[PDB]
Amino acid sequence: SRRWFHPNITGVEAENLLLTRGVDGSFLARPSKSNPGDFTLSVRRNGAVTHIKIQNTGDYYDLYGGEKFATLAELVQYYMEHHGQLKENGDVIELKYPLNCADPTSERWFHGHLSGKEAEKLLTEKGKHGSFLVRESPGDFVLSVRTGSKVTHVMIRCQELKYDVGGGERFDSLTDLVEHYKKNPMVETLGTVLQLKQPLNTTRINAAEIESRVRELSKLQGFWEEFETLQQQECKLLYSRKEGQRQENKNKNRYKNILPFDHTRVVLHDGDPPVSDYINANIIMPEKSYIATQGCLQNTVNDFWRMVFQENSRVIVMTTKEVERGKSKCVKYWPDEYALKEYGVMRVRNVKESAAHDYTLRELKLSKVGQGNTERTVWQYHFRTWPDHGVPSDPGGVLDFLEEVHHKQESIMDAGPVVVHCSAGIGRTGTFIVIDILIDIIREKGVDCDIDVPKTIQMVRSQRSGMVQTEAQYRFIYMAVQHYIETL
Ligand SMILES: COc1cccc(-c2nnc3n(Cc4ccc(C(=O)N5CCC[C@H]5C(=O)O)cc4Cl)c(=O)c4ccccc4n23)c1O
Repeated sequence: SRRWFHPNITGVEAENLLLTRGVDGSFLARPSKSNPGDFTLSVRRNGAVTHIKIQNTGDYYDLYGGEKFATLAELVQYYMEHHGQLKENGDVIELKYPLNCADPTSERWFHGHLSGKEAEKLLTEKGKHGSFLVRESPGDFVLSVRTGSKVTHVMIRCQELKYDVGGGERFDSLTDLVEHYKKNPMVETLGTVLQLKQPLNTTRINAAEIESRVRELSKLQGFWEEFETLQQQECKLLYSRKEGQRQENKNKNRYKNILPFDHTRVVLHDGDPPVSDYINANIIMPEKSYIATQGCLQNTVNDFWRMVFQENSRVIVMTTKEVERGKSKCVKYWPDEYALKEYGVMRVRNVKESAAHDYTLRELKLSKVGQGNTERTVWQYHFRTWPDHGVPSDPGGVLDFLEEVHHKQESIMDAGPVVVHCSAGIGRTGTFIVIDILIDIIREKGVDCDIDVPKTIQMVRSQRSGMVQTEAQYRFIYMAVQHYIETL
């Protein structure tokens, strides 16, 4: 589980939680209050609490004295499985016991302040057999289910810090109660089974009414509460990343612990006749395809081109500068303008470069060496103006770029997936892919369609780890879709 994350606690509350209710090896994670956008990993080690900083400017989670990761669940799973890796002075910190949160705020089914009539309305319009929710009653709670068709309300009593349905077991949290009756459903006298199948959808909005949702999420924030509910669903996305762990593939990853899922990785068949099949790249299939990948390493430039050629990709979206903050984000994998270069068995020519305000377009020609008939044009769209930290203050530039990328891809008959990359290939990459997926819904289906932003992100996140990194990018995605519909 992801119960070790406590969204609404202070460093003091965290210290007292570990020192009174935990042991040596106990830990929890929490958002930082001192600098929002950041996280803190509080660990109990020899009767004392250590608070460790986790940073995310949009590319990955960067734990002080540790490594860079795609999700907090990936970070926690790693350090709990691989010991001696986390260090203070250099003292080996061990994560042994997650100290669980009882706060139901980040749960999909928790609604807090809500009326039984409004809960009945939502379950009537947006609900199906098994749809349920938990809301505040006088210090008590209410479980409202849909069965068909009807709505049943079950009182949840709060007696001396424990929860019950009026008999049987007394739970230490609403989640323990909810989970219990999910596995062991309450049966009504006349045989009705109160099936807790799925939480009620609170995120799907009609495209045309996005402005109303943006306003509502901008009220004390709602964006933060919505994002942290999506974040909580990331414990379901811990798929294997075994291939990316192989000795032979270690130097093929830009970040040691940010790996591609095995079930979606782009497998390379070109094959020089040992382990010629790996690239830190994943296929992104909506519900037009993409490949989400990292910025090239000097040793992966060749694999990059074997992939572009294999997949029949005709468009590349680069969302980083080669160098940001004095650090190399992506090596130059393309030739200089008018030059011709050989990258292993692959040959590329930079025919022409066009510089627009927010980006450069490079017309590339790709072919396999010794076969002239294999030649195809690859359009490289390189976004140059993304801030080193955070998101652009206005989404127009990104929307204009994405519009051009869209129409180029659309004009090319039988073009393979769109290649999208930044540094790690999870934050800016995930942001551009998600904006593009949602704005494609409003392209085909028009302003009258239904859009569900965290449903889309979760779907993309099961395909590559940590796709869309921060709450800032998440807000940017809302702001981008809203600007598209406004200019429609
Ligand atoms: C259906 O579920 C799944 C089924 C099968 C595999 C996985 C799976 N895939 N990745 C991981 N990781 C990430 C990871 C692991 C190792 C290294 C690594 O470099 N190695 C290798 C040499 C030294 C060692 C080391 O660094 O100590 C780096 C990373 Cl990021 C974990 O932690 C992990 C921990 C508990 C269980 C599965 C894990 N799991 C899985 O999720």
